Amino acid sequence: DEEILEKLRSIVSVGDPKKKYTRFEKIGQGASGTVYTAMDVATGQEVAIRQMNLQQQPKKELIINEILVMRENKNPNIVNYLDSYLVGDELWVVMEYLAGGSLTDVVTETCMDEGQIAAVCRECLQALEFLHSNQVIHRDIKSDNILLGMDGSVKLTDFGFCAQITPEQSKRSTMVGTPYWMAPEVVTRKAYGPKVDIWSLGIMAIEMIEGEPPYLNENPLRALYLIATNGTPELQNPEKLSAIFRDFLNRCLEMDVEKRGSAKELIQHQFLKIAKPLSSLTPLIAAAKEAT
Ligand SMILES: Nc1ncnc2c1ncn2[C@@H]1O[C@H](COP(=O)(O)OP(=O)(O)OP(=O)(O)O)[C@@H](O)[C@H]1O
Ligand SMILES: [Mg+2]
Ligand SMILES: [Mg+2]
Repeated sequence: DEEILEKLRSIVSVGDPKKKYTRFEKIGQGASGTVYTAMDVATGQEVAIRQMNLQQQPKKELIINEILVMRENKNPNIVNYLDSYLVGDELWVVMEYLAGGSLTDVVTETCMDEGQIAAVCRECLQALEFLHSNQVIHRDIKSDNILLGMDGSVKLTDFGFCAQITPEQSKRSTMVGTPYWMAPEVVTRKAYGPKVDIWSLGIMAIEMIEGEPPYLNENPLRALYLIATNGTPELQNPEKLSAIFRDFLNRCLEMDVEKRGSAKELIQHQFLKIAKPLSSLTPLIAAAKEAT
């Protein structure tokens, strides 16, 4: 851990961020550290700062991996990592603040139309194609990790579970996902590849249609058995959906990994071309924020 802390020291900016940020507002406090909203004293930019007590953190190497991945994989559809600091045992990670809450807020509080869903799926797919082409699998894709700007900007967060693969080693085994969003091969096979993120996107699309992933009310172990054996989840009112959307869903939620679309393939899908401007999400985001 002397080694790990020293590695962290080389990554972070020097000194105390306490001078550099003002008006901290706690917006989270659980497990992964404390998250605050705050203002960059210099720029006026509003930021989100996660604070972690390192001696409490079980697996520090994952946090190191998270920061390195964020630093070197900047993208308009990924929440911007701005800076980090280490003050004794206290690690600070500073992110851009997304004032629009999360996709979960939206899908639980409002009712998205197909044009709005196509826009969100597109932005998510842009992040995934980029990540997968840089040999990064996110592994925990879910509506909670999709953060929104008031302008309808869609951005991926939470790189604590990501895998850095190779063209040589395309496959991973570690169990890191969230059960309801997990692709079947995660539990039915010894290993899995980047297309687990595509399946998770499929389940998010279902969240946007129906308000929840399949099996949400089941215990996660029961759910996992259902995912593993039932395969392609069933829809409540399939006939209410456009043919193009249904096709898109089917490509994401193929049981046969080889048959499931890759990010690069799905980017070309015609469902995405019905996308409304991202700005159309603003009213839902505003309503969700209020209700929330
Ligand atoms: N960059 C950010 N901008 C705006 N809000 C954020 C940002 N990062 C995190 N949050 C919000 O702060 C809260 C705490 O986030 P946290 O890191 O605990 O993730 P989480 O979604 O709570 O995951 P967990 O299941 O680990 O609690 C969440 O409501 C999250 O949406
Ligand atoms: Mg999360
Ligand atoms: Mg998170």
